[PDB]
Amino acid sequence: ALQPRRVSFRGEASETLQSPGYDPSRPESFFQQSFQRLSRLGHGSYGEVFKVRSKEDGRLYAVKRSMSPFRGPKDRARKLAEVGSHEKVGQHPCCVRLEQAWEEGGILYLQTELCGPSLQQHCEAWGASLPEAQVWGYLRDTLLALAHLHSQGLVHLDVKPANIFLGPRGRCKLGDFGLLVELGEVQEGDPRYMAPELLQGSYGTAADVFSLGLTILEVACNMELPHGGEGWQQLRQGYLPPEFTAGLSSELRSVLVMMLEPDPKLRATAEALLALPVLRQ
Ligand SMILES: COc1ccnc2c(-c3ccc(F)c4n[nH]cc34)c(N)c(=O)[nH]c12
Repeated sequence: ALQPRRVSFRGEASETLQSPGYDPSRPESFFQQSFQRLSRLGHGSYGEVFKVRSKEDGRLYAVKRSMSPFRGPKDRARKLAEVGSHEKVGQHPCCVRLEQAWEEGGILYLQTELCGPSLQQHCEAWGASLPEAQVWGYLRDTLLALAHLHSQGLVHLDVKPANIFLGPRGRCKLGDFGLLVELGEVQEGDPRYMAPELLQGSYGTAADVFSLGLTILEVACNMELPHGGEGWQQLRQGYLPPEFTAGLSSELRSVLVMMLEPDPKLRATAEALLALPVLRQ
């Protein structure tokens, strides 16, 4: 019968192909044999994400698998690129850790640490504007991740609440590196969080800082970001939406204006922001 194949990457927790509980004679997949499923964390075009307990160590992980088998070599390399992107990011407390990746029957599996609810789910639960206290914590933690990615010439290109996951004691970790590219390949991002210079084909680390600014503006004001049209242009002229920017502290607005600077040459970097007095330790 079919058998899994480890998708090799520097920094994996186990260079062994399988766990002792896996019997290659059974018709069940390595996923079904080496993991007790628990619940579905999310689904979509990207596949499905399950909360699992390993039938090997009983530890809690999150496993993502692709929906359909590989369409071809380009489709396979596109899906496998997310594993390589995790390998380039490496280990950082503010980045979702990749444990191991493999493929079986054309399906790609990625086993990561189990994180908390996404920043999107957390806002849906509270159903209102997140208090500014929590907003600074998530902003600092995400800037820490971006500063780590950008220091290696990596640009995430998909910073949004659905890709930020809550950690213990109010922390969070940047995630979903399926669109990350290394400067020196690029896929369609979300237009709601798209930096304005990406339409001009200017890809750089500054694009992530803009996406995080809209991410903060979305969670702190409980507003829906437009996909296009006039509302999309207004969030990219340098100023803030006066309607929703009310109730925000002047300290937060000034940081937002810096991140939302239209010209990427003049836009602050992740390290520049983390050195501001409002983002102390
Ligand atoms: C609603 O919650 C989630 C939705 C989607 N995905 C996850 C998820 C995860 C799984 C597999 C990966 F390769 C990941 N990369 N970045 C994050 C990844 C987790 N770890 C996690 O806790 N919740 C997730």
